[PDB]
Amino acid sequence: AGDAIVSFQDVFFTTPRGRYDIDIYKNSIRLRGKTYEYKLQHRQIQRIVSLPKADDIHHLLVLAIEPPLRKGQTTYPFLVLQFQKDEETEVQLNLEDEDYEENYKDKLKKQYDAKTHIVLSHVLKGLTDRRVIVPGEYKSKYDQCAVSCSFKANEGYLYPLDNAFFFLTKPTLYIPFSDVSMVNISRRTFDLEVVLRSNRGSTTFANISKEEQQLLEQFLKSKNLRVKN
Repeated sequence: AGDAIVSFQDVFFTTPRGRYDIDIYKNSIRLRGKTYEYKLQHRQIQRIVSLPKADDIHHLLVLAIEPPLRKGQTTYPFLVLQFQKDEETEVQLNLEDEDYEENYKDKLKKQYDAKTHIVLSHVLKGLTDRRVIVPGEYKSKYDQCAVSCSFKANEGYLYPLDNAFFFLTKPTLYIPFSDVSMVNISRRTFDLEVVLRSNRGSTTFANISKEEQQLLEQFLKSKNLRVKN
């Protein structure tokens, strides 16, 4: 972590399961585990998503990765970083004062003191040129931004974002609304079938409580998708 611009020590990742140092450089990031290290061109980061966990304790960061990270016979297109929602870090950027000027001043702070997730967002945001995708205007029956459901056998939570479906966590799944031909409903509980464009078939999230049906319909159609049953 010598000439790191900045290092985030001992971060808990759930995909891939482990604890990593995140060392950030100008054009790449290195994740540094006890057993594995991966290097990461900033430009491999396609999306940054910042979400609360429907759990009310943690807050997630999720980075979409293309090409995907390797370890080794498995491919990870998503890294999932978990933090305590309220955990904080003070960090000074390790930049010579003048190198901070000729470049990073516009995009980064010299000194941060915020919730760990917001400091890491900001730093990645500013170097990658990405906009952090966050919870939008969706809200469930009990004012949440995710519904409990399943994808295959995997029990989880569906985040209806302003431009995408986002499922957590057993596998993580990101489906942009532009990739959606239409959404179907069908059989307590119901099924949400997300039909892809371009003959890529359809992803079904089963077991959503009927109570959330109405609010999910009004939302998706407020997003101007085609909805039926």
